[PDB]
Amino acid sequence: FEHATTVPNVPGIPYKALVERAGYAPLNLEITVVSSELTPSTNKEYVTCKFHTVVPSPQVKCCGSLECKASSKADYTCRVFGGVYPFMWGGAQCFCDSENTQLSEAYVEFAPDCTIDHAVALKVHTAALKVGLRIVYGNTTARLDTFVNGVTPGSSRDLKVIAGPISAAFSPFDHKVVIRKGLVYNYDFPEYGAMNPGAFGDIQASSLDATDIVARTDIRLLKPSVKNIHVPYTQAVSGYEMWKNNSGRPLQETAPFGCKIEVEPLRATNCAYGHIPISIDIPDAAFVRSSESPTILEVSCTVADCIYSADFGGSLTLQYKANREGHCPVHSHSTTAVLKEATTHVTATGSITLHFSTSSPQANFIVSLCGKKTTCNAECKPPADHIIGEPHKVDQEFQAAVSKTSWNWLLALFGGASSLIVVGLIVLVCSSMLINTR
Amino acid sequence: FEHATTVPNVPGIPYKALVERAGYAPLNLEITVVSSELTPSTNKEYVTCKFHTVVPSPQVKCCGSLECKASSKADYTCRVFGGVYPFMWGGAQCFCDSENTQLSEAYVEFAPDCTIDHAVALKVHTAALKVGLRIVYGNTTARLDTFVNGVTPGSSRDLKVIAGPISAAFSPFDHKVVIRKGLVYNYDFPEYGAMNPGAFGDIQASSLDATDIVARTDIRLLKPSVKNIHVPYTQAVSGYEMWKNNSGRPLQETAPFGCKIEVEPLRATNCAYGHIPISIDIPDAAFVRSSESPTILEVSCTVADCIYSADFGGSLTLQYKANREGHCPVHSHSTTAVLKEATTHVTATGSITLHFSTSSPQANFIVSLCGKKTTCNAECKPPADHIIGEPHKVDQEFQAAVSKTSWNWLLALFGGASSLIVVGLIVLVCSSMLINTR
Ligand SMILES: *[C@@H]1O[C@H](CO)[C@@H](O)[C@H](O)[C@H]1NC(C)=O
Ligand SMILES: *[C@@H]1O[C@H](CO)[C@@H](O)[C@H](O)[C@H]1NC(C)=O
Repeated sequence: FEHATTVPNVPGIPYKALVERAGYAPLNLEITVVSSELTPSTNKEYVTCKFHTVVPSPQVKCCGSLECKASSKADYTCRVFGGVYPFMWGGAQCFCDSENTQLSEAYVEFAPDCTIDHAVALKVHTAALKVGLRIVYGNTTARLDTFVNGVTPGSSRDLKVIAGPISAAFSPFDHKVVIRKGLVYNYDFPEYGAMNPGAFGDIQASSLDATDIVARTDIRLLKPSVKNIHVPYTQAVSGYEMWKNNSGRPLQETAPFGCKIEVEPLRATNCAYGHIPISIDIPDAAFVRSSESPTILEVSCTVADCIYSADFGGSLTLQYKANREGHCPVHSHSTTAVLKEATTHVTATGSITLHFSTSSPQANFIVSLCGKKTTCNAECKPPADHIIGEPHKVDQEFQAAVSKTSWNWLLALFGGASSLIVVGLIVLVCSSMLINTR
Repeated sequence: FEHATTVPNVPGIPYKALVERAGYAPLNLEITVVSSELTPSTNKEYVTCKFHTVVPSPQVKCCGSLECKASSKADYTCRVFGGVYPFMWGGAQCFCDSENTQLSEAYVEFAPDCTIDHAVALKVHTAALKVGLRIVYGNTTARLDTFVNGVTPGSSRDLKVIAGPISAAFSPFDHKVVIRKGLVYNYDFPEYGAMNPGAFGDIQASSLDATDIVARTDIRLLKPSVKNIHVPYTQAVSGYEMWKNNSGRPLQETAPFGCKIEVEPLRATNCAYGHIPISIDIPDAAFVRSSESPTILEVSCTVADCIYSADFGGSLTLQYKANREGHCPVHSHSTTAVLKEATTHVTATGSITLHFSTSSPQANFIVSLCGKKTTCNAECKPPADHIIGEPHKVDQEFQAAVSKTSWNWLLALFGGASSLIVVGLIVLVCSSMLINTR
């Protein structure tokens, strides 16, 4: 049989339900969302890391001429200079009365440390959510893991179970992101082929070990200015360390709902938000006919004591009369309250307690023992402790915090002035007629 | 200097422009979009291809019992059968008075041909356009290739040139696509992990040579029914050949604007649609002062004959007086008409012809020889031939097909009834006063 139900997106929050079929005892169904797995689609754009300038041996043409030539190396620079003043420990490298000239050039390349200090700029889209569900029926536990989509049931025992789509779409990830040393940072990285000195991603490459590179970081050559042969180079500070210094806090400290983000899939997990509708198919053989089910008689409830606690602290008791030994389930069709155990033994005239929780102080509701129903009411008090991180609000508040006494007082407050005005008008018209008599 | 201009998205359509700077002769600028390259971002989802069922040797337990066991193989099936009737050329394989039983099982695997018959399902997004521009200035040709974005100028001579963004976004590709044997097909492939017998992508795999596979194609075992040992298997027809038979026409025959689609990048090229704004930076040294530019005097135009042809078939002539020898550019600031050659020699009293085209039959406009301007008018006739595929409408029609004679007739048609009614009212009030005299 197939049953439909909506569940909150949250871990460690079992949800209990029942299936009604004529001649079959209502079957307890427990559903647990073990964890969440939001995996988006992303594409590798480029990589960046601290670079190193190249300072190759300059070219010296003595007492003659020469011309500059470009080079395919990324961020390359070249420039000639006449009237050079070459000196070295060995002395004047060559000789002519200041006629000689020298060509200098430089370029950049990623340093060896980059191999492990690389930071990759990622473009992401189409967040996809994966949900793992564990379902208990007839004290039998089955499992499945399915994409949140409502069109691809998973495989578990060759059982087709579907979930979603989500009520709302949530994704902490933004279109542009960066990954560095296992830390993910939300930032609008410059597009590939865009070089801006003193900025993130100044050096860009298709792959870490790509021979072809493109970069621009405003390198300007300086004229020789000293005795010896030297190439003074002026360049802006590397942008990688710049972004490192003031990169801001990591996404791990900014993700809403406490998403637990992992890097190797670049995906979130254990993050709770939204609702999920699901349809569960259960084999008919799993069901049990009511003929063999225990029969109960003259059952009653009693709230020994309840507390309006965030955690599961509510208690209840039931007393029953029966004729057959065995087990029956227990349920509460009121969403405001949730039980703890689904089934229990049954004796001829036994009475058993129950643990439960509620989201309202007016503990009035209907609970079913085995197949039969029964009303049960009480009032609960706020707790002394008022800060706890354990599961809370298994059912969200439904403006039911208002008390029965509050309803009685509000009813006694509003007055029936409409009846007063109606009676006044009626007597007024009657008197008007009586005086039209004259 | 920097100049801004908008160009249509189309190949083989040179666009001519001028830059105005005081004391500098206007510099002809020719811009050509050599080709287009629309490259989107896509992710590999899975692969599919014709499969082959596995028919392994069945298990036979003689005169005893046995139990079925599942197998991790994709789309696996298993089933036992008692009271088997085993026979073979060698005869009754084993002996017991019908007590023996046999277990049969089967699964599926991609056939060797699949290695080259594989079809990959692709998910695509964020179409990105790449434009190659060739720019001629001062009879010097330079090139660049830039992403359509307006934030990443390209590198050519270390020159920064920017283009786009597009006026409108166009992409023949859809969210879901498939690629097979170099043919791209637009189809909503079933999501990974969704098996539907008798449909496209029945067999799915992360990679072509992935040991782990998932599939379901409704295999049911049949009981032994003959003398010999045999395993009758019933299964639905393979979905790959099914989609092949009625896959529909390829995208190559459906892409708007005649996009030329290539598979190895899964990208379109040579596809024309939309407008592109661009900014071109030109070095100051490229400009030439008006002092050295040839000086012209008393220039005049003459339309020898024009034809309202789709192709470049318009002709013109100019006669000029000058004092200096050299070259000057020629331009037309009227968008409705486009010239063919940008510059020409200049003599003291020479006269030269010109080839051009127009998008309106009213060939009235202003054209500039060297620096000076001049008005020039004529009328053009439709051509005898009225089907040609060569470049047409270098400038789109601007509701200027209306003729001067049509304007004269329309002006002579509309009448000044407003003046008539005003005069009638004035004389009416005058007469009313005259009669109020009595
Ligand atoms: C599940 O509950 C039924 C109900 O009495 C019981 O008969 C059965 O033995 C239980 N199964 C297990 C595994 O405890
Ligand atoms: C470009 O045109 C100018 C204008 O007269 C001329 O001086 C120059 O030689 C031309 N350049 C080439 C390469 O023809």
